[PDB]
Amino acid sequence: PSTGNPFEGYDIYLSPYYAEEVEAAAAMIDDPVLKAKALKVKEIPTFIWFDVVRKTPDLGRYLADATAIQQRTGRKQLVQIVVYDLPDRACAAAASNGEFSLADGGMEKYKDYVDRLASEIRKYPDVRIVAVIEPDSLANMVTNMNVAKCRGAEAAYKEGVIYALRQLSALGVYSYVDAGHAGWLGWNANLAPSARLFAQIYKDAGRSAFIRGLATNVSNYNALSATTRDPVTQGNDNYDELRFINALAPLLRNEGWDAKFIVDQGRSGVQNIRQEWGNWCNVYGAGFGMRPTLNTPSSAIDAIVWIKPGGEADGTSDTSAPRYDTHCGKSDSHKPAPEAGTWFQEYFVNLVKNANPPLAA
Repeated sequence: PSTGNPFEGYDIYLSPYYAEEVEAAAAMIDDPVLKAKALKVKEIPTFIWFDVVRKTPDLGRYLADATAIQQRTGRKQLVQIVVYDLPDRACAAAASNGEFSLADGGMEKYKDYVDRLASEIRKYPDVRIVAVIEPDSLANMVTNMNVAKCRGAEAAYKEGVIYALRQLSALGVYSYVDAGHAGWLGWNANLAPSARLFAQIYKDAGRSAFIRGLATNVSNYNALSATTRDPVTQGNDNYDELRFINALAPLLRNEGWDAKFIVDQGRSGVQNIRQEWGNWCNVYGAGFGMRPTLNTPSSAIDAIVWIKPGGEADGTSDTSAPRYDTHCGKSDSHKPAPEAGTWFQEYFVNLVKNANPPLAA
């Protein structure tokens, strides 16, 4: 347990999954300046996504690796992971449809997926783990209950997240539950219902101190602190993540949860690149953003992080593909784009090019 920042005094384990993707990406880059910059990216900590159940054994391999690094160097390792396999996943979109279906034993399959993750963690208990819990799940219950799939997935999302939280907390994993972003849950009308909902999940999950708080901006592109206001944010007083967090935090406290936050800035380097705030799929000309750091602009924020690993696609732009979503066909999307989660070379090259602050060789 701990009252304070779980990232404090730890080396962050560097994703080998992402390192190999970056190394292969770098090998194909013409420009030697862009090549040397691309290579710097694998030294920047990212989160490791378990978006499919066949990846669960990889966790044991990562924990064994981090354990061996810890024993060899004497330096404490922290492994950053994402839990992302709810049944009827991403109910308002087709892009990240998911392997588990509520029509086909999805809930029980999901509990087994969590149990599999837990049994790897039990195998290697000497390394601290920070887990992001189920991006693009509960945020849907606030604003998207007009969608048939979301309405049908509600009890499953709650039960699934609560179960994930209870199993991981028992093992001393630090959890941050996904809480959308400023252009989703930051709108004044959505603030109180969000604080209510996440506080409820926190209660049902036993109020364990290992349930540290919430993760924002996962797989999105919002500024943490906007020097200049992006026009796409007009109408919303919370036009950046800091404003969103500062608006939501005191509401959470009164609802019985003094929650902390982490903020994705992995693709936040270039602002003003969206026609609508709701456009999220492979947004064209994005850049790597603010680097992971514990030097944050608020007491509520444990860390700036890179959760979504830049270069992995958000969704396919192929109109004939089963998982095609209209958001991935928009004029401000990078096209042609491959399936969600797969390597998107052209996009990564722009991320590197457009890095802000710029990447060093």
